[PDB]
Amino acid sequence: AMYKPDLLLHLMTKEWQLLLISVHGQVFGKGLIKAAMTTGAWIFTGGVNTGVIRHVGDALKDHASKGKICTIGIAPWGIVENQEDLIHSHFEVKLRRQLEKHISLQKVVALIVEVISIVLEYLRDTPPVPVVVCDGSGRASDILAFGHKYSLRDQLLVTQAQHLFIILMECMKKKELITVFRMIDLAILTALLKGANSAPDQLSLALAWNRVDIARSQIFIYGQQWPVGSLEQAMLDALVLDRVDFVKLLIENGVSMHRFLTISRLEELYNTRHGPTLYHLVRDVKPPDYRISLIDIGLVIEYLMGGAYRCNYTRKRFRTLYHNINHFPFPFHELMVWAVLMKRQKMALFFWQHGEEAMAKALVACKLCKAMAHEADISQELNHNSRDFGQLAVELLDQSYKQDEQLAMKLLTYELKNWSNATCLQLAVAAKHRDFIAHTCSQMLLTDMWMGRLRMRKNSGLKVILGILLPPSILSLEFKNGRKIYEFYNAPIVKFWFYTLAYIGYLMLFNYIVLVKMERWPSTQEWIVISYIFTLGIEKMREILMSEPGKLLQKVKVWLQEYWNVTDLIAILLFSVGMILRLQDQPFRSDGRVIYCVNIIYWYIRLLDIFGVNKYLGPYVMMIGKMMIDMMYFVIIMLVVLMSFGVARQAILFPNEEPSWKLAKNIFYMPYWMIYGEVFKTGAWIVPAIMACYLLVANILLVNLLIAVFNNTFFEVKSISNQVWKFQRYQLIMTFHERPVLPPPLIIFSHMTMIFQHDDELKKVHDFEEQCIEEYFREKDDRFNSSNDERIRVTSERVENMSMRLEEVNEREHSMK
Ligand SMILES: CC(=O)[C@H]1CC[C@H]2[C@@H]3CC=C4C[C@@H](OS(=O)(=O)O)CC[C@]4(C)[C@H]3CC[C@]12C
Ligand SMILES: Cc1cc(NC(=O)[C@H](c2ccccc2)N2CCCc3ccccc32)no1
Repeated sequence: AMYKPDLLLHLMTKEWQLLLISVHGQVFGKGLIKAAMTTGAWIFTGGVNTGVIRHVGDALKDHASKGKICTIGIAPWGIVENQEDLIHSHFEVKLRRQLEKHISLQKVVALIVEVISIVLEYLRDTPPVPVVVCDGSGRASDILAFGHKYSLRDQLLVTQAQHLFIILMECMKKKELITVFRMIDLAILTALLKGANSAPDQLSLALAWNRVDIARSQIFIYGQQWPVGSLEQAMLDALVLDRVDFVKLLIENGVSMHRFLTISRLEELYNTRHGPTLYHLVRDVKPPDYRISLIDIGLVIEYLMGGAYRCNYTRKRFRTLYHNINHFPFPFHELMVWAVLMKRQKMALFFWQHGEEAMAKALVACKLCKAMAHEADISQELNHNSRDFGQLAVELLDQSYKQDEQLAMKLLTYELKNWSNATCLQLAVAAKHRDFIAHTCSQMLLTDMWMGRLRMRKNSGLKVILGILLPPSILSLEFKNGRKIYEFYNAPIVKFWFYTLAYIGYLMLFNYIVLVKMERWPSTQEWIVISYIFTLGIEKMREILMSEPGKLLQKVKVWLQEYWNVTDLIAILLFSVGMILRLQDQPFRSDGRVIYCVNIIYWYIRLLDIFGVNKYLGPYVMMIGKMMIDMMYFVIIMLVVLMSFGVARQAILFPNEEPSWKLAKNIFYMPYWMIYGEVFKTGAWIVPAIMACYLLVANILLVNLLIAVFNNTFFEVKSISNQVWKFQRYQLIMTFHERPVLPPPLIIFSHMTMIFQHDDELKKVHDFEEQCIEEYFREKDDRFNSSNDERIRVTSERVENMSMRLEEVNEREHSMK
């Protein structure tokens, strides 16, 4: 601790380097310390520990160490027992007065503990006089009695009398100036507010305090001024600040967000740095302190969302309009987007508590959180923020299904003008939130879509196979379970079976072609295969062409994300090259045949991407994909172990040898029978036997290690494959549904046909969503309040208070008797 108003204050502050509080003289004391610590106002108290300071110090030792409030301790120098030591922290009266005046000057609280003349002089001098009432007897007690009474002279004489009467009259002259204290933080806040004495100034002081509960009492009053313009600035400051209860009070105070929302205000909010990766991300997507506008924010939003996405504000027309009402029809959407952008979670939760199309916003937030984490505390927010948003969306879906299955199904799928017309399912898939898709309602909708118009659900595979095999007879009956045949064909399941059968036929023809013979000119089967590939290429080019979003230049970039499509293109190119080489005479025909012979391997393996649909078949594919990398890593160990012994054995043998580029085969031969025979002057025979035995042991060791590795990996994969399988169904269904009805070799005519061809419900849905969210909040609150842990705490607190009251009442009963 460190030990002429201006000069004295400067000297005291220099050594210590530290409104106002001053004490002149358990729960209340603790509350006062908490208020002082929160405000940070230095407490002016006597420097002598004994007396009132002892009571002050008892509470100070309670929680001072547990901000280090710069309490001011002033005591006479002569009182110091040791002069050398004399020469609380930063350790006369006029100095305090002028220090208070200086503090008040910049854009003054006194507490009495057990004096009256000093209080009166301070009240007269300083414009404010908010003296804190003192329960202890003395001059403060007399002042409090005089203030309450506003008879008195006789009592004062019974308890000098003339001086007391004069002091009481002087206090009455400044009646209501002295702070009234009655059995603490709220009372202190009210006293400080009264001492400060414009409505915007009071609102700013309350916001600075941040005590929403205390601030409400001061702000809440009738016949207030509320000058125009102050409310907007206060709301802007509150939104910039992390305070939430203040914003809620503004909303309940009559402040309209729709009226508040404006382009300039939002731009200033976005470009502000007064708060807790937006800048770096914007710079990368897009210039220090560069003026950020809605256009750039929308552009970075679209960047983060992914390809084939759009934003209502993130569009060229919006940018042109901004460059050239000016009120967002749905301010909550933009506010929530910003709140999640700047990593403000509680405000995002509150905004989501009140909004239209909450489920869509929640899924977008989960997508944004994951994307931000991947692009980039980052691990912490990714695990919590994105997961929490997804869980909220799942809970909302579950509640809606309970309230109404049909309405939940309808809500799941409907165009959103705000979000570039993307349904909830598409957003969930983009976010890869398997939980949302795994829900019963989503699976039911996917099954209904997959079955198409036909309602059959028993022996579906056999029925589809029969319908494909026997159209004219099957279709008429299958329609119940003309137009019936057409709607049967248009169903995705029959398209899937049609494509599967066509692919099987193509495979059989390919096997028959390459496997037998070759001639100068290709046979009919090779022509059929070439037609297959040509039609498939036409289909791929058409699919890319219909992938219009992003224009022609930016359509291929998104379309290229899928690996299987790129592999298909590569295989098509290699097949075409091989076919071209085939018709180049015998010397080139023989060399080119092998290329498209090897090309068959890709087509046989492409069925794996289609074998993930089945419930019992996808786990095998997933396990293979997982174990590929494990085998890759195992190969290194296998080589390191085996090659050493192989090289040693080879070197021991063939002492005289020439390289001839033919040692790799010798080392890598690794024969079992030959080594075993080699196993069974003296040392030259012993050493090779030892080498052979070591190799033989190592082989089986590695084999068993591989077996164990595969078993463990398969178990780990199977623990999750069942849950994972459901996700791919939506992709498959939405893929086959869009595709035309004819097989790949026959869609050539399909393209010809294509060329030849060329609000109350919304209000009800909004009301249902509002009711669902309100019910969710009510249920959450009721369940939490009914928890045993909370009830036990409540009972314990009530018991303590009830017991204390009973004990006090016991003394009264004894006195009465
Ligand atoms: C681990 C091994 O044992 C391998 C790894 C690198 C291999 C070497 C690569 C370079 C050549 C050049 C060649 O000369 S030449 O006239 O035949 O071209 C002879 C063969 C030789 C010496 C190979 C011998 C086997 C290796 C040492
Ligand atoms: C089983 C199975 C295989 C399969 N193969 C196709 O459907 C189709 C195709 C057609 C002829 C030869 C090779 C492949 N192919 C691959 C995947 C889906 C698709 C989408 C647009 C254009 C082509 C295409 N479907 O189920």
